[PDB]
Formats: sequence, structure tokens, C-alpha cells
Amino acid sequence: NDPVAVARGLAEKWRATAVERDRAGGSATAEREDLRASGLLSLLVPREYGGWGADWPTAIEVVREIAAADGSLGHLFGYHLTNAPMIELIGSQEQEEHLYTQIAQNNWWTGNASSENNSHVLDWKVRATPTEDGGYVLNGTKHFCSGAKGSDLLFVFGVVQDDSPQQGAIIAAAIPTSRAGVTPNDDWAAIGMRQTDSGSTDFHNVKVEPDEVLGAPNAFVLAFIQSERGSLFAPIAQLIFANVYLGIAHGALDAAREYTRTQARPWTPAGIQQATEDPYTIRSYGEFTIALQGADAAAREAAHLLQTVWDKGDALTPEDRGELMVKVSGVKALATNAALNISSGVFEVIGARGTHPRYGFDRFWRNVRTHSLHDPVSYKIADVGKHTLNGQYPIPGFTS
Amino acid sequence: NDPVAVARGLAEKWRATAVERDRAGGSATAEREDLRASGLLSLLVPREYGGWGADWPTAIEVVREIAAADGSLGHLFGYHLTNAPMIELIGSQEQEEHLYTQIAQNNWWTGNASSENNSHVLDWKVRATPTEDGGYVLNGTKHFCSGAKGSDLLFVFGVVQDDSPQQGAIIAAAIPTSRAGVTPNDDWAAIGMRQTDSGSTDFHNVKVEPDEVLGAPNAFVLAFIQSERGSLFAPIAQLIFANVYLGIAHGALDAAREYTRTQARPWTPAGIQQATEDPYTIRSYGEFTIALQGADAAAREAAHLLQTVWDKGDALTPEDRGELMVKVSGVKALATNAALNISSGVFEVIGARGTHPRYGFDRFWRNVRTHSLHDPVSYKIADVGKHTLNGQYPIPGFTS
Amino acid sequence: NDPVAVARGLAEKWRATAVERDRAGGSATAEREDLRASGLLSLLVPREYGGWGADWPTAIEVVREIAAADGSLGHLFGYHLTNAPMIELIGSQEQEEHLYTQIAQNNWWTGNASSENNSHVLDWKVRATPTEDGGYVLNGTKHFCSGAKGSDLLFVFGVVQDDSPQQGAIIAAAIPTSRAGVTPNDDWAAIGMRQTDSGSTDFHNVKVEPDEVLGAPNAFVLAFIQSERGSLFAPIAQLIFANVYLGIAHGALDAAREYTRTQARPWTPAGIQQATEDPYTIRSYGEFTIALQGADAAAREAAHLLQTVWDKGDALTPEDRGELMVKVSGVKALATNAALNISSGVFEVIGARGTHPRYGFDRFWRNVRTHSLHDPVSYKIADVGKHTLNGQYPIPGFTS
Amino acid sequence: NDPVAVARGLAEKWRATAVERDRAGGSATAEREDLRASGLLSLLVPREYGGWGADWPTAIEVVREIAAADGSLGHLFGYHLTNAPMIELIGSQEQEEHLYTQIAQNNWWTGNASSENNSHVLDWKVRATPTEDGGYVLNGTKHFCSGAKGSDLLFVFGVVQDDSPQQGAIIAAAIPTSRAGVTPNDDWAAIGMRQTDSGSTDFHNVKVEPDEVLGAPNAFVLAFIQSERGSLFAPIAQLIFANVYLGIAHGALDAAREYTRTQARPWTPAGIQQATEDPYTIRSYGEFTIALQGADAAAREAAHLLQTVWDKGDALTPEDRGELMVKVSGVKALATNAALNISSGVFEVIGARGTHPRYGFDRFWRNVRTHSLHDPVSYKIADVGKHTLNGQYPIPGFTS
Repeated sequence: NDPVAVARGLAEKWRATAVERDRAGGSATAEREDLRASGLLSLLVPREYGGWGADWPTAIEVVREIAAADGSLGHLFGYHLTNAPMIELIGSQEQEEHLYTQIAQNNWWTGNASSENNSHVLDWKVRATPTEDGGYVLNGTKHFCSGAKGSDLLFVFGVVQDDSPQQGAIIAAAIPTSRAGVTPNDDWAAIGMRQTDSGSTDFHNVKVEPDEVLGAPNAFVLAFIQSERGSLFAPIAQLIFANVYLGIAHGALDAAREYTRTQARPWTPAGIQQATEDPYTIRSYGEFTIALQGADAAAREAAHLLQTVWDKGDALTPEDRGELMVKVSGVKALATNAALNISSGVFEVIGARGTHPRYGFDRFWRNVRTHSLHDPVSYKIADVGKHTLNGQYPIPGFTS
Repeated sequence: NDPVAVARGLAEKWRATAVERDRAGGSATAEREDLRASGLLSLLVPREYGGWGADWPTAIEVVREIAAADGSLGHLFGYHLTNAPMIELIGSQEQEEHLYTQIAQNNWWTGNASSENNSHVLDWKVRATPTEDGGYVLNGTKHFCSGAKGSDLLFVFGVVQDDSPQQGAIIAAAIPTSRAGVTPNDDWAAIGMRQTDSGSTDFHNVKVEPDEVLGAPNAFVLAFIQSERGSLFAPIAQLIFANVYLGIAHGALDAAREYTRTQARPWTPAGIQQATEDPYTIRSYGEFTIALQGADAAAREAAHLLQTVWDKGDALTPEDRGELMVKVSGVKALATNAALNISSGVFEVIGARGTHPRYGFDRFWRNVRTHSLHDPVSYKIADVGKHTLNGQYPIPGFTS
Repeated sequence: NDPVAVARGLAEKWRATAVERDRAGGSATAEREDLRASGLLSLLVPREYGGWGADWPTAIEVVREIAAADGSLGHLFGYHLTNAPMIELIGSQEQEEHLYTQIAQNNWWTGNASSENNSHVLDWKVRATPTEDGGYVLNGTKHFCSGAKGSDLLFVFGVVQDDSPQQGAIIAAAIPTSRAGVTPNDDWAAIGMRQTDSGSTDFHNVKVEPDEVLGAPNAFVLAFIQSERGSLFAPIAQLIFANVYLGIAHGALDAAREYTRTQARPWTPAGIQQATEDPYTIRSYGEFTIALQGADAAAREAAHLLQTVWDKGDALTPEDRGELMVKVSGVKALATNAALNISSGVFEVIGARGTHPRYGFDRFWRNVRTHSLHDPVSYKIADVGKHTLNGQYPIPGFTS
Repeated sequence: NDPVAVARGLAEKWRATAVERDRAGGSATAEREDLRASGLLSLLVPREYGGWGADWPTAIEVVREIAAADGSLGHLFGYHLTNAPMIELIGSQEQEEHLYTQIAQNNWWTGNASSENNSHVLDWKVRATPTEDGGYVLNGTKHFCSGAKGSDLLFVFGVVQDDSPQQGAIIAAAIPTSRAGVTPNDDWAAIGMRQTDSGSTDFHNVKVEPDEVLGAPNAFVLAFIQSERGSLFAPIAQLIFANVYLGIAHGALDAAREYTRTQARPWTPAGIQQATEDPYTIRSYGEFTIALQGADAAAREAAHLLQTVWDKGDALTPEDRGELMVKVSGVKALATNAALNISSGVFEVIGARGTHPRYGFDRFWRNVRTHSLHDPVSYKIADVGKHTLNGQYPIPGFTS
């Protein structure tokens, strides 16, 4: 019933292995299995199809608890959350019902190999060839996927790239990851986010049934142009990312605080008696907490705003979407700066012995530092700027 | 029906004379008359005594709306709102019924010549001598008052300087400001907050009648010791200061934004055609927005927390009060830093021509630079650090 | 003899009047008379023509000493130093020997009504009509001059605006401020730099004799395209400004340190006994010192590079000029940011009583805050960027 | 013949193995031999004893050049340099001749196992039992050494701890690393500085002959109290650490710049065509450069000061020493803050593909983030503050 208490349960189980898992890399096989058994993969699926029917504020608190324990798992779980709502954003009422039921009844992980955020559609490596029955065949390798490996239902985008009428169209599809010719590779390596399985997936003559296709050809692109419901993709994904960073910064701050209390030593040349009494340590913790106090309050207001817009369904206006995306862009900036500042800053109050790999203290920083490059925070800042000054809204796309 | 519309009406009325009034300094006689006419002075008086019975977040949104038009007037009304609560915090039911009725029915301003926040009690200048009717006579000059000049009801503290059992006791009282022997000087000069009327008040043989004495000798100090309801003084007042700063910062950003859109020139040596399209200008506007976005959302949650605590009445616990002060201390820090950063930083986007006094663009920075020095923000920061690191709450006083 | 010692002695005298002069505005007639009688006006004229013959690093040290006492006088004197070198940068040998000699024999103040640093030339307010005798006739109001009012010798630019073959040409001339038709106005008004006399000058049929024309028509512009000696204009002026801001920052920091040692109170609720022992005050003074330490060391290294570049005369390469301008651009940024930060920041350690106008503690910030808008620091930062990343040098112009 | 050129020659090869050896950790055995064969090891040894006789500024420029290729090597080399000068600070004439000569003639690495910077002397792990011939016997395990492993000459401190009249005295000694009972262990581990060999050294009844003892019992401690020449220990060490951090910051900024220009893709959602033309990329690079500009200029100035004070021999006064340490302390804070800032910030301009471990882009941050904890920068800031405010010099000790 309360999914947060369920998430905190796993979080506590996982803290015993946090250092090892960041050290070893590869797939968080046992942890993915705990999330599976927990029920939480169906957190946003409406109750009537077996899910928890959670609102966005609650789902976001789940993501934060998980991200505090483990940035890779918060990311993996968070991004899994953004996949299914695509069904109801752009798909049919029949697909909604069927796919939501299956997700919730089977506790499926969903993965994606969808957008290429920074390439021209004619240059995306995953091509879709029209089929006689109205389906497509996919071929080509998507280089940056998210959770494809280990997923059950895979959300993939192909681009029609031959000379027919749908030339350049983006075909959105939800398909079984185990279908013949889908090959998720085990080739993800990064300084951080090491267990998010964000490697490549090969598609070899992969059939997509006409019924597996979500909306018309190019339905994502057309929803963006209009600011229709499918244009909520970016603010939803961006707000979850922001909250993964916040959850990581909390876990850095709690890790450092427990170390200051147990293992840090006072700077005896300055006459300090105990490490928890140093005036500058104290000021530091004060600054970390305050920066998070500001960033988390903004994240929470953005989540309520996302819920209000969500609840409008098809009646949302470009202006409702614009204003949400402006607020999220600010949260994302806030979260990115605070998380990078705290995860590097706590070292100053941990001290030289805390640089031993056994504590794995650089993992928070490496995780935030890795994902915060997913898209450039300088353009999140400029979107907010353009809105403040010119009342302009960002142009809807995969990242804004 | 809506106090914020009424404050917003006052805001537009004051706009044409914002510059000249900061230039001139002295009292804002006419703007104070405007406010007393609006009914706003009784905003927090409960309905059953004739007031609006608004709650904290609503009264705070009025303070910000005003602060934004005029930092001195935000602060003046702001601080006026914190005075009458003293009556229910430490006064008696009869005093409450008597004083609040009078305040709401006679559209009174309240002022104070109350605590000296950084001097030992036995050095406070206002000395109280007990008179055997159970009353008091006050002698001395309080150097820093707030709003005493121009007020109708004056909340005063004196210290017992004889050698009776009461010796050392702070004695709090509400008196009509025109009482014989009370002289509010017009001697307030400061770089900013020029119209806050924060000068000295002399007390010559001033009679405080027995029924004007709020609670027993030393009531506030004893309340601080226990975290009883008296000990809400500091977080109410500091939350209002923090929202005055934020209103100032929004007044600064609005002023800049209108100037950049109408008056600013493009930097032609860099190929810029529209000052509104300069990439750095846009960036600075985003960073100002984002800083306020965090500090405002934090301030909003703290007003809701203050309402929850206040609503508990006498059943509040030391933890309730302690967690509220730590939250408010962080909001005071966030608001300080955001307001100074924005009120100084807008000049960069305004440009050389906006340094002309006809714009009075430095009034926002001068108003925040002045009042932020009321109590040191480094100890707000440290209080939050001591709680984060050590679990410890601030020691209750006039500023924490 | 020692120019810095003469400067310290004037600084002593002037510091007594510093608050009074900042609240006065208008011209610092008496202070400009002190400078004239000092002989310092010819500090950079070579000995052989009667001047002090000082190198760039010594002239700069004098500027800093003066700016620390008084930001307006610092800029007024420092901008004066920039003017005469235009004679040797673009004029003939006869004019150099003649004009240097007069400046030095007569102790002339030099003023400028020169460039419009953000207008296309055909829009410059000051038009040059050519006359048959080889001269020009000037008409227009140049809106922002520097020290035209109270100068003896005026460096003026005008644009040929007619249909002729020299159309668009910037004419450079050195003329007597006292020439008929030259009207410097007393219209300078600003939040800071109030005694820099940076108002407008009217030209009404002002005659420029062929022999007072500094070089060929449009020689400055040709100098910039070629990275010629004339293109040392911006580095020199930009390095002097940086030094003005540092000197003002030192003044703010010295004023604060005096106040902290004599007047500041300890914060007794923090249990502090002495203001000079508060840990966060000591940290703050440390941060201010450290920011200046870095910006000062960078300023000094750039003044030796300027000496080295200056001492090649016409043998300088575009590369020598580019590199210098890059370094100085970085100094302008360091100084701007250190000066704004220190001049605002010192209030934190001064405290509420120091907001009283009798201290004039905000003059430092207002001074730096006003002048730092002459040209946008963001494009200084971007120029350093483009060099760092791409190896491009700034395009030589009036401010780069 | 030019040591920076020689070190230039070596960096080009180390830069190419940088990634692997960081991912590898362990000792840099081939690299350490590269430096031996270079001859740089006797850089600071007087020309007259067969060394280079370089000055401090030159020696420092070599440390930066190495540090920019490899932070671990820079640290190792730079620390090595601090050792032999111990002989002239507190050792005799005879010791200088003999040991400088052996260091230079035999191209020895020197290592240390000297101070415990944050333990009372009676807690140090390395104890010294006085022997009847005026020698000592060392027992204990020093937990954190620098470059003891693979050294030829080893500088060791021991405390007298028994009954002896010498109780409390720190004994400094240089002994051959091959001496029986000396066991430098291979147990160094940390997130950064991975090849610095800063592990434990065991001493088992290690005999120190009377003429291997550098000065009197407790020489350093006595030299500190007096601010005699021995008290140059801290500023030499600290200034060396500051420049290792700056060389690392330069390597990070060089590695970023190469990637931005050859690998980085423009953000096409914002219309950017070339990664090198992004306005915000260009701004970040200007900012990194400008912060290093200030820091590097302040460090070069402190190296000249250190030369001056060094050259006074025993004529240095307590104030010369106090002044040098305040300067060095500001450089340490400037170098620490710049290097943290730039090594994390660059990732912003590299983008997501740059997080792949084949670039090892995080090694720069890991290196600085690790050694920056050696002693707390907040007390570097505070010493500087106590000097600025009160004129106090730091208490001389192993780190200040």
C-alpha cells in the first residue's frame, strides 16, 4: 500500500553491497530481481489493471529513495517508469489496456532503445522497412539504449529511411525484448552509472506486428509540434532525472555524515577537540543541507505541477506544457548543481582516510557526473532564461 | 475577500513614486496611510475579533507582494504583523480579547521597541521600575526600534533594574504609542530600508499600567527555555524577513526584465542584433530565475510548517519548534544569498545607462544589503549544520 | 621622485573627505587641483619631454593607491593616463614631442570624447565635416565622455558622415578643451563613480586644424585591422580599469578590517567574546584576501607583459597584441568579480550599525558596480574562451 | 640543460600510458626509472655537489610539467624534492656534503616516513630508543609514508617514548632504505594518486648511527617555535602541493580542449553547428582559464618569495617566515579550488561519450580530490584570515 516503505526496505537490503556493486560494474542481477519481486515495477500502472495507481509525487519519492541507496538503480528504475506512460501518450486504448495488464500481471521490466537526442532522423542507425501486412522490420544497432538488457518489454524507435511516402517517419513500437533478432549487448562501461545497462542493442530483421506499433507513423514528432499529450515525454523524463540526482546527493550527504560521526579526526593543530565540533565542518554540512533544501522543495512543486498537467489529459494547452517544462528545466539545473557540489564537497569533511576504495565514497560524484551529461544543463538554464525574459517556451522534443 | 489582490492594488499605486521615495528617505507617511486604509493591518487578527483571520502562508504572500513594490514597506508591514501575536503567545485571554479587538476595529499600526538581540539583559537601555499597583515605569532610550514612529500600539520590553526578586527580568508590554514620556525619534538613516522608521525611542518616566503587562516578569525568557509557544517569536520573524528579501529580489528581476526588453542595447562588437537574444544575458536571467525558484519553494514549505506548528497552540513540543527553526534558518540563508546575488547581478544585464539615478536600480540591493545584517546569516547556516551533523536544535532566543 | 609616495600622501589627505565627496557628486575640483600641483599628471610622459618617465607597472601602482582612497579619482586619473599615449600610438613624431612637452610643462589634465564603443560609426553623434585647408569641423553631442569637463587637452573622435571618399572615417584629434564651440556639460549622474565627470560634451562648429589631426583619416580603425601599435588602446585602458577595481576592493577591505577591529560586536548568542575571533568572520576575511591575491598577481603579470609589448614599439606582431589582450581580458574578469564580491561581502563582517551613511561603506560597491558595466565582462570571459579553445585572438576594437 | 624541456620530453610518453597506469594503480616502476635516467632527481642539489643547482621557481615549473602529464608522478617527484633540503634546514655541513653528494652521484630517489601531522607526538607509531653511542633504534609502522617504496635514501622521524630524558623528542634521520629492518609495504590504495606509494613502512629494530641523525633531539620542533630555518618545511611542502594541483588542472583542461575540438558534437536541438562555436562551451573554457590564471600567477609570486626567504639562510626573521606561509596558504586554497573546479567542470564541455573509461577523464578530479585532503583547506583559509584581520602569523608546524 505505501510504496515508499517498500522502496526503503530494498534500499536497506542493498546498502550492504553498494560498494561492491559500484566496484564490480555489470548487471545488478540480484537487485533487479528484488525490484521485480517487490511489485514496484507496476507503480504507475493504474490499479484497475493490477498496478499501484500511484500519483507522480509518490512515484518520484520512490525513485529518490532508491537513488539514495544506489544511483544506478534509481536511474534504471526511474527510466523504466517513463516507458509505459508512452503507451497511453501515443498508443491506442486497446494497447493501453493490454500492455498495462501484462506489465502489472507479469512484473515486467521495460527497456528502451528509442530516441537519438542529437542526430538527424535520417542518420539514426535503426531503420524500419514497411511490411506487406502493415508492420515493419527493424535492422541496425542503437548505440545508447537504456535498460534494454534485462528488460521484458522493449520500446524501440525505427526510422523509415527508404523511398516510400513515410520516408523519415519515426515508428514507435513496444516489443518483447526476447523476440528473435533483438540482441542487447553487455558492453556498457562508464566512470559511473555502472549498473544502468546503457550499452548497445542490435536489431537483425526484427518483426514488429501492426498491433505492436504505437500510434501513426511519426506520432511522437507530431505530438511535439502541437504540444499534445505525447509532448509530456521530456518533462516527465527530466524531472525523474533531476530526482535521481537529488537522491544521489542525499546518499552522499548521509554517507559523509555517518563517517564524520564515526571515523573522522579533529584537526588538532587548530585545537579542535572532536571532528563533529569543527566550526568549518559544521558550516559545510549547513551549506550542503541548505542547497538540498532549496533544490528538493523545487522538485516537489514541479511534481505537483506535473500531476495537475497529467490530470488534464488531452485538454492540456501548449502553455500548460511550456510552463511545466520551464519549471522542470529549473529543477534539473538546481539538482545537477547541488548534486555535483555535495558529492565532491563532502570529501572536505571526510578527510584523507576516506579516500580508501573500501568506502567507495567517489561513487556518488561519479554517478551524478556521468548522467548529468545526458543532456547539457547550459540549455536547461537558457530555456528558463528565454522564458523569464521573452516569455518563450522550449520547442518540444526528446530533451525539452 | 482576497488580501493579495488588495496588496497588488497597493503595489500598482506605489509604482510611480518608488524611485523618488527611496531618494528622499524619511517616513512613507502617505503609503502608511494607504495601508492602514486597506484593512491589511489586521490581516492576522482572527475574524472573531474583527480581523481577516488569514493564515501564515496567505499573510506571507501579502508581505512579498508589497516587498516587491517597496522593500521598506514590505519590511514595515511585515514586522508590524509579528507584533500582535505576542499577545496570544504570552499574553492572557482578556488581553487577547481586549487588544486584538482594538487593533482590528481602530485600524492600528503596531510597532516595537522590544529586544536588543546582541546585548546582555542587564545592559539593555530601557529599564523598568516596578510600581506597587503592580504596574511599571520605563526609563531609557531604545536605539533600534522598528516602526515605533507612526504606530498606535507599541510593544516594549524593559528590564527590571532595581534589586527586587524580579531583578534582571524582561517585562513585556503593549502601550499606546502616544503615551506621555515616549518619544519616537525621526533619526533613521541607512543606505537601504530608508523608510522602515527603524530609529531610536526614548522613554521618560513612562507609565505601563498593570493590565498592559503581557504575562509574568520574564515570560519570554522562560518560554524560550521550555520551547513553549513564546518561542515561536524567532521563526515567525525570520520567515517574514526571508520573504521580504525574496520580494525584493523579484522586484529587482522584474525591473531588470522590463529594462532589458525596452531599453538595453545589443553588444554590437560581438554581432548581437537583439539585446533579448544575447546568449549570456539569457543565461543570467535563467540563473536568477532558478535561484529564486529554489528559495521561494523552500520558503513556501516553511510557511506551511509554521502554520502546522502554530495550529497546535500550547501542545507544540520542543521538537516541533526545533525542526521549524532549522527549516526557517535555511530559508533565511537561501533568501539572503539569492536576493544579494540577484539585486547585484541584474546590473550586468541592465548595462551602463541603468546606473542613472532616475532608475534607482540600486535600491533593491541596498534594501537587502541593509536588512540582511540584522542577524548574521553565517549563524543561520551553522544552526542548520549543527542539526544535520549533530541532531541538535537551536537554543531558542530572539533570533533563533 | 617616487610617484607612489606622492600618491600615498594625496591618499592620506583625500581619505578625510571621502564620504563627504561621495555623497556630494559633481566635480572634485579641489582634488583635481591637488593632482595638478603634485606633478603626477605627466607620470607617463617621458623624462626627455619633462615628465616622470615611469614604466607601466609603476603608473598602475599609482592608479591603485589612488583608487583605494577614492574610486572616482582612481578612474579619473587612470583614464587621463590612457589619453596622451594615443599621440605616440597613432600620431606623428612632431606631435608627440610637441604635445608631450606641453602636457608636462603645463601639467595638463587630458579628457576624452572619443569612441562610441557600441555604435556603428555612421550613427556616432559627432560628425566631422572636412574643410579645404585639410582640417575638419565638428558637430554633435557625444553623450558619454570621460573627464572632458575640467580637462585642458581633449582627445576627440568624429565621423565623416557626408558623401565624400573618406566616408565612415574616424577622425582622431587632440584639441584644447577651451576651444570655441566645445561645451562639456555638468550632466554626469550615476549611482557610483559620481566624480568622474563622465557627462556629455557639445561640439558646435568646432574647428580641428590639420596639424591637430592624429594620423591619417580612419587611422585607429586601420590600426585595429592590422594589430598595429594603435591597437594597444584596449589592452591599456582595460588593464587600468581592472586596477581601479582592485584598488577599490582593497579600499573596501581596509575600511572593513578597521571597523571589525574597533567597532564590530561579537555575536553573543553564538557565545563569541571578541569580533576578531569569530570563526566565520576570520574565514570571510581569508576568502576576500585570497580572491585579491589571485587577481592582483594576475594584474601585475599582465602589466609586465604590457611593458614588454609597449617596448617593442612598431615591431609588435598581431600575436603579441592578441596574447596581451587575452591576459588583460582575464584580469578584467578576475578584478570585476573579486571587487564586486568583496565590496558587497564586507558588510557581512561589518554588521547592522555599519549601514549608517556616516560610514559611506557602500561607496566601494557602487563605484565598482557602476564602472564594471562600461563593457560586458561576459565578452571578456568569452574572448578568453575562444582563445583557449580555438586559438583565436579577440578582434581589435575600442574594448578588445 | 633546461630541466623543463627534459621534463617536457618525458610527459609526452607518460601521457600515453596515463589511462592504463591510473586504471592499473600499483607503483610506476618504469616511469620512476625514466626520471632516474633523465637526471632530474638532483634538480635541487647544488651544482657543487654534482646536482643541477636549480632555483625554486625552476624546480616548481618542472613539478607542474610532470603533474600535468601524471598527477601521481608530479606528486611523487615533487615530494622527493622536499626531502634533501631537510639536510640543510636542520642538518650539519658535513651531512650536506656527504648526502647531497650521494644523492646526486648515485641518482637516488629519496622518500620519507616522517611526520604524523595530526597526532600528538606520544601517539606517533615510529618510536626511537636512544642508544649509548648517541644513535637510535626505531620500531613501529608509520601508516602513511611518501615514496618510501623504491627509494634509496629514506628520511624518517621517530619519537622518543620511553623513560628517557629525551621523552617527547622527534628525531629526524636519513638512512639508506636498504638498511636491515626497513620494510616499505605495497599496500597503498585510494581513489586517486594511485601510483604515489603513500603506504605504510615498517621499522623493526632499525639502527640509526649517530651521524645519520639530522640535528639535535627535537631539532624541527625547536626550529618551529623560533621560526628558524627548519620552519621552512611547511611552506616548501605546501607550495609544492599547490603546484601539483595546478599542473593536474592544466592536464585536465588540455585533455578537454583536445576532445572538444576532435570528438564533441554540437547540440543540434539548440541549433548549434560546431561544438567549438557553442557560446556556453566557450564561456566555460574562459572561466577555467581565468581561474587558473589567478591561481598560477599567485603561485609564481610565492615561489619568488620562497627563493628570497630561502637565500637569507639563517638570517630569516620570524616575520619573513610568517609572511611567506600566509602567501603559500592562499596559493594552496586558490590551487585547491581551481583544480577541483576545472577537473569536475570540464566534463560539462566533453559530453556523455567522454565518460567512457578509455579516456580516464576522471583521473584528474580523483587525483586532486584525494591529495587535497592531506591537510584541511579551511585552515589555510583561516590562517590567511587571521593575518589579514589581526596580523597573526601561523603557528609553525608540519603543515603550516
